[PDB]
Amino acid sequence: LLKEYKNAWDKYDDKQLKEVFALGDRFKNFISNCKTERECVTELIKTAEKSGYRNIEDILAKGETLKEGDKVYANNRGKGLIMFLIGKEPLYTGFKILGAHIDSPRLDLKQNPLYEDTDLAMLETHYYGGIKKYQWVTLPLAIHGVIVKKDGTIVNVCVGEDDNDPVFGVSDILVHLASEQLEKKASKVIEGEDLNILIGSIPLKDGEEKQKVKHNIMKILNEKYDISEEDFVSAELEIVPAGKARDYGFDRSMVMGYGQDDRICAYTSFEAMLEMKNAKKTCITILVDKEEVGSIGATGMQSKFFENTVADIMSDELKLRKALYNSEMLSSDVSAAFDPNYPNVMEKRNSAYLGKGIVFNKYTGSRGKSGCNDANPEYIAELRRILSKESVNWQTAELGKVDQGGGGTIAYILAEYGMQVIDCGVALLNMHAPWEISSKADIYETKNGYSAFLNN
Amino acid sequence: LLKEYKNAWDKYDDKQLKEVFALGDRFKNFISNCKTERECVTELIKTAEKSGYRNIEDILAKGETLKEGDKVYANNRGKGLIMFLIGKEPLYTGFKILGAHIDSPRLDLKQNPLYEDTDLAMLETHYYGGIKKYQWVTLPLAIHGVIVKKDGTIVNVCVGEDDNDPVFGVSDILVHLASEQLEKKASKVIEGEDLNILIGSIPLKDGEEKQKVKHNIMKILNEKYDISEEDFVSAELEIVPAGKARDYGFDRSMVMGYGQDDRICAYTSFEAMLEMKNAKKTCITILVDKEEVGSIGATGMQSKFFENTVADIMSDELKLRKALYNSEMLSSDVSAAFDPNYPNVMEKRNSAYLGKGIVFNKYTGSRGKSGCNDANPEYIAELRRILSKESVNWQTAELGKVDQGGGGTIAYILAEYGMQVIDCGVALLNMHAPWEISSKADIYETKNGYSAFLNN
Amino acid sequence: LLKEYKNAWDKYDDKQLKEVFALGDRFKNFISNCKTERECVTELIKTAEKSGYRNIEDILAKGETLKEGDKVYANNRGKGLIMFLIGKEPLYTGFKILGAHIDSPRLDLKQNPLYEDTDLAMLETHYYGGIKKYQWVTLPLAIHGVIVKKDGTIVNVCVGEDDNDPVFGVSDILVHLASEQLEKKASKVIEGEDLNILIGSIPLKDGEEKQKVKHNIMKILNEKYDISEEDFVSAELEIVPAGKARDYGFDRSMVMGYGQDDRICAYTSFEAMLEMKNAKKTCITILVDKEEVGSIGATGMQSKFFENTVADIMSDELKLRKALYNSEMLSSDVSAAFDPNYPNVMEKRNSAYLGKGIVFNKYTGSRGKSGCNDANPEYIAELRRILSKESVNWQTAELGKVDQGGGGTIAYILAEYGMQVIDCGVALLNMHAPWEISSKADIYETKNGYSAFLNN
Amino acid sequence: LLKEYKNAWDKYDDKQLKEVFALGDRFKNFISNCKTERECVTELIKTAEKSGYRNIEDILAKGETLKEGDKVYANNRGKGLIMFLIGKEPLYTGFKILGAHIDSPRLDLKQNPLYEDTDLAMLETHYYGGIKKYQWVTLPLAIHGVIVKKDGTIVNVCVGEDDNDPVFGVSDILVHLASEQLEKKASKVIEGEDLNILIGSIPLKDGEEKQKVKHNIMKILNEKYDISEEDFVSAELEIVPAGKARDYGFDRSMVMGYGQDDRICAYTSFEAMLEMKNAKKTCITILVDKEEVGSIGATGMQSKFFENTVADIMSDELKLRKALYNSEMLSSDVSAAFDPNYPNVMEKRNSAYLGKGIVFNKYTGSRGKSGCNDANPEYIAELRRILSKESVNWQTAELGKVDQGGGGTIAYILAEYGMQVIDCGVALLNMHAPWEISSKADIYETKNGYSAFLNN
Ligand SMILES: [Mn+2]
Ligand SMILES: [Mn+2]
Ligand SMILES: [Mn+2]
Ligand SMILES: [Mn+2]
Ligand SMILES: [Mn+2]
Ligand SMILES: [Mn+2]
Ligand SMILES: [Mn+2]
Ligand SMILES: [Mn+2]
Repeated sequence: LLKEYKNAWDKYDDKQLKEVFALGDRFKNFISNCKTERECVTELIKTAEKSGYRNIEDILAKGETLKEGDKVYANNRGKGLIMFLIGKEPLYTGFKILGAHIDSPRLDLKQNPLYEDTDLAMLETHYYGGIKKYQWVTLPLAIHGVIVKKDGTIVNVCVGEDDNDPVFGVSDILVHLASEQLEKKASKVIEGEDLNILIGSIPLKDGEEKQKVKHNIMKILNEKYDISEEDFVSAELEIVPAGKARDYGFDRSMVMGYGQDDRICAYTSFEAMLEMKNAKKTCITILVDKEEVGSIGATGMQSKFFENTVADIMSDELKLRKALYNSEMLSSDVSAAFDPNYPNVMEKRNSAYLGKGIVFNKYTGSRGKSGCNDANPEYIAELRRILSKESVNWQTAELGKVDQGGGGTIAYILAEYGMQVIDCGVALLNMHAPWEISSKADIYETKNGYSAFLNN
Repeated sequence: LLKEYKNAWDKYDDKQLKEVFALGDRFKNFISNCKTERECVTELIKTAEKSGYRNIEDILAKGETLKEGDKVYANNRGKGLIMFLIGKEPLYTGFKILGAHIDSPRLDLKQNPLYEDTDLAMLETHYYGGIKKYQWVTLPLAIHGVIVKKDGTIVNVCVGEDDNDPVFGVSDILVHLASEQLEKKASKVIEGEDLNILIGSIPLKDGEEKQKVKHNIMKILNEKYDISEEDFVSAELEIVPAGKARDYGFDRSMVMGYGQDDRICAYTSFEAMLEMKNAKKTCITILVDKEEVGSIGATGMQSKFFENTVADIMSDELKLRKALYNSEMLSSDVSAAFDPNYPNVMEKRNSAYLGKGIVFNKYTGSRGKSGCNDANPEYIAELRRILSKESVNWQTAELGKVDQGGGGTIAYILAEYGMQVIDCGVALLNMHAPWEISSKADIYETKNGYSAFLNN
Repeated sequence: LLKEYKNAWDKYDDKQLKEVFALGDRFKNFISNCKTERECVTELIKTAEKSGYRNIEDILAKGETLKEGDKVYANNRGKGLIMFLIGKEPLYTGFKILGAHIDSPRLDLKQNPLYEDTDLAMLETHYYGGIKKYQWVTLPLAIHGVIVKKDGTIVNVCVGEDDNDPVFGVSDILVHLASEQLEKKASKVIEGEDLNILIGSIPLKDGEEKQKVKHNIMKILNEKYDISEEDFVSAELEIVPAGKARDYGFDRSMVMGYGQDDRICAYTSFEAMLEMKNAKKTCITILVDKEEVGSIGATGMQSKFFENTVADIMSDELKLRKALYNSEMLSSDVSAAFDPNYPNVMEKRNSAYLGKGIVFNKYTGSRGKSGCNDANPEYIAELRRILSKESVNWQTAELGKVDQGGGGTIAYILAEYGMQVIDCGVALLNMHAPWEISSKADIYETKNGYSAFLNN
Repeated sequence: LLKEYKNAWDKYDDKQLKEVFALGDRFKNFISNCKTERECVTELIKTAEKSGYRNIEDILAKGETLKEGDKVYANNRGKGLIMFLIGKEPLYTGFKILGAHIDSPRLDLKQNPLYEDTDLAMLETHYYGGIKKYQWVTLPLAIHGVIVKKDGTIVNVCVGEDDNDPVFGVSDILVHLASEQLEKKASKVIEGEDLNILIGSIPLKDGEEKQKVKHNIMKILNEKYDISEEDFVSAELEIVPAGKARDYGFDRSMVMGYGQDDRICAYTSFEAMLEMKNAKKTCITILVDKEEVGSIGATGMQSKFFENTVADIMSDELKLRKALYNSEMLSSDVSAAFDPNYPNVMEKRNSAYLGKGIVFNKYTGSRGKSGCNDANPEYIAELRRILSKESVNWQTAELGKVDQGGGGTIAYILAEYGMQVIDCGVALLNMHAPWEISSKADIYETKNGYSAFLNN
C-alpha cells in the first residue's frame, strides 16, 4: 500500500551482478575520469566506438548507405560529441535521446598567465563553472589543455599526471598568521593570481633581466613544446587536481575522483548507447559542454544538434518537424546525495541517497520551480513501468529543502521542441569539489536504467 | 489638448452596455475561474469552441478543406492551447495574434508528499510561481490535478470544491506563542512540509505499523481512485484555494477569485476570438503556461506555435518567414492596479486604476527597462486610433515607481520573429494572492479592446 | 502502573458511537458556527431550548411555579445568556455550572467607517480580540452585526453569507512590489483603514460632489435598510470570514471554521445542558462575551449572573452566600493542540493532542502561573473518578513550554466566590485564525465529559 | 445621506449663547482649576452646592425626609465626592449617573523628602499618574497638600500661588554641557531627587551641624506650621505648576491650565448636575480619584458608591439589585484633540477636533479594544436622539490610529453592574502636561450635553 525505497545491493549479489560492475564499471568509468579530465572526453570516447560510427566527413549518402543498423558520430570542434544509431522505424517517427554535459568546474590560466612576483613566478587563473568553495588550494594540481601556435600547430599539454611529472598548486597563509583571515567564509580566498609554477632556478644563462625566474621558466617551457610568452593568448587554460580516481571506502563500494559531475552519467550513457544492438526506433546520444557555465552557444545550446539530425535525416528532406517533437529524452546530470554531515540542508524524504539506484527529478529550479523543465506525469509513469520490467532501482529526489539551493539543468533546452524529457543521473557526494564520490551500485543501476530505455 | 482618463462606467450605462456585462462577463468569467483552477482551462475551453474548430488529429488537407472561414485548434499535451481562424487574405500576409498564459501561482505536492509526523499525517508541498507572500496559510484549500497509474490510467482528483467535500490547509502557530516568530516578515513562514490531510482515524483495521494515521489515509485514498503510496511520483500536485469566485463590493462592481492573474485575459481574449466572425486577415489565439515560472520550454517558449503555424500553413510550403514577421500581437497579462492602502509604492500618474479601461504597457522591466519587450510607437499609435473608432476605454501604466518592483512578460518571446507586440491586460488588486480582485467594467472594456482588434 | 492517554477513536467505533457524532455533532456544531458568527449565538440558541425555559420576563413566582424540574433562561441585552435547571436538592446546597464565552476575535467598522480614498471607497476597521497575526487580508469577508436608527429601529445586516451575496476583504501589496515590506513579521500589516466596499459605479445620478464613489454606496446602502452616513455611530461593526464551516481532512475527522474558539465549548456545553433530564442538584449554563478582550464589565465580569442566581433563588431570600460557595464549575475554553509544523514551541508531554479527548488545565498563566486560576487536586481527582465511570477520554495540557506564551481564562472570575473550578475545553489548531480546526472525536468526547458532570 | 460636524461656534453667536459661556464657563471653570489643583476640589465644590445637599452625617430618615426634590452629598475621606438628587419615580426604577475623576498627574514629595546635597537643600519627589514626559523641569512649581501632626492636627500647605509667595522647580543641565545627555528622549530626565527648596541662607543661628542649609529650612518650615523633619512621613506630597489658568489664543477661544484632564469634565458635570431642577428619575454625580494611577481601591473602585446608594436607598431595604442595573451613566474623561503639529499619530477621521462639540467614545482600549468598556449601539442611538432635540454639538473619536496609544477609562468599572455606559468628555491639547488646552465652545457644549441628559 505504502511505498518503500529498495537498496541497490542485496538485490544484486547473484555473484554475477556484483562482479559485473564491482569491477565492471568501476574500471571502465573508474579509469575514464583519469585519462580524461578536460573535455577531451571526445577524443578518448571517439577513439572508442571504433566498432562502427563515422559520419563526420564520410557523407556520401551511400558511403555507408544510411539505413537500418547504421551508426555514426558527429564531432563539434572537438568540444562536443553526438552519436546516432538507426533503427527499423523511420526518423519521422521519433527518437530516443540520452544527453549529458562533459565539462566540469575547474581553474584555468588567463590570456597572460605567466608573471613573476617576488622572486618565484606564478600563473594567473580564473575559475570556471562556479567551484564557489575556493577550497581548491593546498591539494596538488595538474595542467591539461592545449596551446595553439600562430601558424596553427596544436600542441598538447598534460603535466602532473604521471608519477614522474612535477605538480602544481595554490598556496594559502599558514594558520599561524591566518588570524586576520576570518571575515566571511563566503570568501576570504578568491583572487585569480595564484599558483606558482617555479621557484629559484633563476634564471636562463643568468643573463640579467629583472624577471629572471620568469625568463627561465619561459625558456624551460620553450624547450618542450615551442611556445613563446604569447601563444598563451591562443591557448587552452586547464588546471585540474592530479591523481587517478580511486576506490573509496573500506568496502570499495564508492569511487572518489574529479569530474564525477555528469561525466559519470556521460559515461554510463555512453556504454549503454554503445552496446545497444537491434534498434526499433533510432536513438541518439548527446555530449556537450558549457553546462556548468550557463550552456551558452557555440558548444552547448548551439544548433549543432538541430542542424545535424537534419544533415543526418538527409541520408526525406523538408522540415516536417515532427521528428523531434515525437522524441523522448533522458537528459541526465548528477544530483546531491544526502550527506550525514549536513542533514538540515535537505528534506530527508524526497532526497537522493547513496546507493538507492538511479535518480529522477520531475522539477529542479529555485524560488518556486523557477526556470527549469517539469517532466510530464504520463511520461514519468511510462519510465516507471519500463524501469520495472527490466528491473533497475530508481529513486526520486529534490535539491535541498525547498528554498535552499538553486537549480537549472539543460533539460528544458531540448524540450523546447516538444520532447518528453526528465532529469536523471547518479547521486554524488560533495559536488563541484576537486574530489567527488559516487556509489558503484548507483553507477551500474543508472547504466541499466539507460539501456532499459532502448525498447518501448 | 490635455488628455484625461475617464471611468469606464458612466460612459456605459445605456441600460444595455451594463447588463451586457454586469451579468455579461461576470458570469462567464465569473464562473470560468471556478470550475477551472488548474491549467485544465484547456479542457473546459476546448469543450467550448465546439462551434467549429478541430484540427488536432483531423488533418486531411480537405478533411475540413483549410480555406476561408475555417477554424481549428491545437492541443499541446493538454497543458496548452492555440486557436486559428482563417481569413480572406493569405497567411503569408500576416496574423492577428492574442496571447496569454493560463497557469497561476499555487502550492503543489512533492514526489513523496504523504508522510506522518506526530500522530496526524501531512502532505509535503513546494510552492510554484512565486507566491512569495506565504500568507497562504489559515484559509481553506482544495486539491486538484491528476494522478497517473503505472499502467497509464489517468485519474482525476478534485477535492474541496463541492459544498460537501472536505477541505485542506496549512497551519500556523497561534499568536499566543508566535512571539519568537518576529524576525523578517520577508519570511518566517516558508517550509515545504505543511498541510495535514488527516488526523486521528488511526488507522486501517488497527493492524499496528507505527505510521498508523498515514497507513489509514493511504487506504482511504486507495478505495477512491486506485493509487498506492507510489504513483504520487507520477502525479500532478495541485493545491488551490477552495470556493467559487464571488461578487466583490456593495455595488457588485468587482470580482474576487483565484487565478484572476492573466486567466482573466486568457478568457476575454477567448470570447473575443470565439465570437469573431468574418475575418479579413487570419487571426489566432495562444494560451500557454509556465509563464509564472519563467516560461521555459515544453509548454511555454516551445516551438508548439512555431511548428504549428507551419503545420497549419501546409493546408504554400517553404519557410517564406514573412508570415510571422508581418503579424501583430497583443500579448496580454494583468497589471498592478493602484491600491489606496499602499500608495507610496507607485507613481500615481503612469499607474493603472481600477475601472479606467484596458491597460497598455510600452515597457515592463527592472533596473532601466532591463529584460522586456518595448512596443514601437508607430504600432501604439495604430492601436490608439483603433481603440478610438470602436471606442473602448484604455489607460497606460508602469509597474511601480521606477526602481521598485521587477517585471518580465512573455511579450518579447514572440517579438523575436519581428512582430509588433505590446503589453495589454486588466488591472488587478493584490496579484498572486489566493484571492485577487478585478473590475467588471475593465473585464468588459478589455474584451471589446481585443475584439476591436479584428479588422481596422 | 504507568500511564498513556490513548486515542478517542478505536474506543469509539461501536458503529453507533461513531455515527452518533461523525454526523452527530458534526452537523449540529458544524452548522452552528455557520449561521451564527457574531455573538448572536444568543438568538439562535435562545430559539432552541424552546423545549422549556423562559424566565426572562415571565416572573410570577407561580408563573411557572419555580420548583423541581423547572428550566429557565435569562437574556443579557442579547449579548449574554444563562440557563438554569432546578433539581431535587435546594439551591442553598450548591450548583453545577458550565461556563463559556461566545465572542471571538474579528474586525469591526469604526464609528465613521465609510470614507473614499482615490476613487474607490473603503471602510475603516479596528480589530478586536487580538488577532495579532493580521494575516486576515486576502481571504473573503462577510459583514454581520446590527445598525440602530436614531428612532431606535434595529436593522439586521448579514452580507456575504449567501452564495449570491457579494463579499468583502482587505487588500495587500503584490509580491512584485512588496520588497520594501520586510521589516519585522511582527507587524508590517496593521492599519485600521482597510477593506474597500465599492469600486467605480461612481456615483449616484452622477450629480457631482467630489466623493462620488462614496456618495453612491451610501445611497445604495440607503435603499436597503434605511440608514444615513450617521447611524454608523450607533451601529454594530462586524467583519468575519465568509463561508460555512466544512469537513476538514480526507477522512472527515476534523472541522474547519471560524469562531471555533470556545464557541465549540459553548455549544457542546449547550447540548449537554439541554438534553439533561432528572437533575439531582440544580445546574446552570453561562455564556458571556468580552472574554477575548479582557472580560470587562457590562457583559462578562458583570453581576448579571450574581444578581440573577438570586433573582432566581427568590422563586429563600437573604444572602446566605453558601449557595455559590458550594458549587462546582467547569469553565471551559479551547486550548492549543500540538502542531506538527511548530513543535519547538511546546513541551510535547503536557500538551494537548488532536483527538485525545477533553482537555484539562490545572493552571494557565504566564511568568510563573501568574494571573490565573489554579484548580484544587481534591476537585481534580473527583473529576477523574467521574470521567472514568461514564468513561470519556481526557488529557491534561499546558500552554507552551513554560516561559513561552501567556494565558488567562475567565475561570478565576467565578472562583472568587469559593467554587471548585477547573479549565476544560477542546484542543484547536491555529487559534484566533479566520479558520480554526477541531477533532470531531474531541468535540464528542468533550460533550460527554460535560454531560457526565450531571451527577455522581 | 451623508454628514458633517462643523465648529460649535457660528451656531452659537446668538449674542447670548456666546456671552453665556465666553465669560460664562470661562470664569467658573476658568477659576476652578486655579483655586483647586490638588483633589481638594471636594472642599471648594462641597462649599458650593450650599444650595441644599448634606446627608454626610445628617442621617435621620426624616432629618431631611428623604423624598421628592431632595438633594444630598457624601464625602469620602475628603478625597471623593458623590451627589444625589431624588426624582418622582422610585430609586428601584434606575439612575442617571455622571462620573469623572478629580485627580491629575503631578509630582509629590517622598516620605523623607528633605535632604541637603552640596550646600543647597533639595526635596525628594516621585511623580504620580504617569506624566511620562518628564518635561516638568524648568517651569515654576507650587506646593499644595496637607501635613498631619502626630497628634492629628491637619495643617494646610499652599506655597507659590499668591503673587508674593516664593516658587519652586526642578533644574536641568544647561545646553552648554548637556551634550552627554542625548541617548533616548524616552528618558534622560527621570530621577526622583530633584527640586531644591533653599540655597545659602545657611543656617539657623549658624550653630554648626554639617547639614546647615537643611537645618535652616527645617527651622523656617517650623516657624510656619509646626512640623518637624518627621511628620513628612504622615504628610501629603503635592507639587504642581504655579499660576492661574488663562485665556489661550488671540481670540480668547481656548483655556490653558493645569488639571484640565477630566477636572474640566468633573466641573461641567457639576454645574449641569447642580442647576438641575425638577427630576423625573433620581440622578447622581460621582467624583473619585486614583484614576490616573489605576483606579485602585479606597477612593476609586471602592464600594463608597455601592454601599452608599444603598445607605441612601434606605431613606425599601433588601438588595433588589435592579436599582443599578437599570441605570444610565455618562462616565466622562478628556480625549486627545487632533494636533496640527503631530498629525501622523491620528487617523484624521475618527479623531476629536478642537471645537466640534462633546466627544463620544464607543470603545477605548489597546491592541484590539483590549481592556475597556464598549458602549451598546441601542444606548448610543438614544443619546444621539437626545443630544439632537436639546441640540448640542457632538463628535465621535478614537485615541490614535489603531495600534498607537493605549487606553482605559473607569467606564467599565460601573458597567459591571449592567448599566448603560459610554465615554464622554471634552477634547484637550497636550494631555498630562503641566499646561493643557481646551475649547470654551467645547466646555460649554459638553455641559449642555450633560444637562440634556436630565430628562429621558
Ligand atoms: Mn552537471
Ligand atoms: Mn552541475
Ligand atoms: Mn504574474
Ligand atoms: Mn501574469
Ligand atoms: Mn482566546
Ligand atoms: Mn478562548
Ligand atoms: Mn488620564
Ligand atoms: Mn483622565
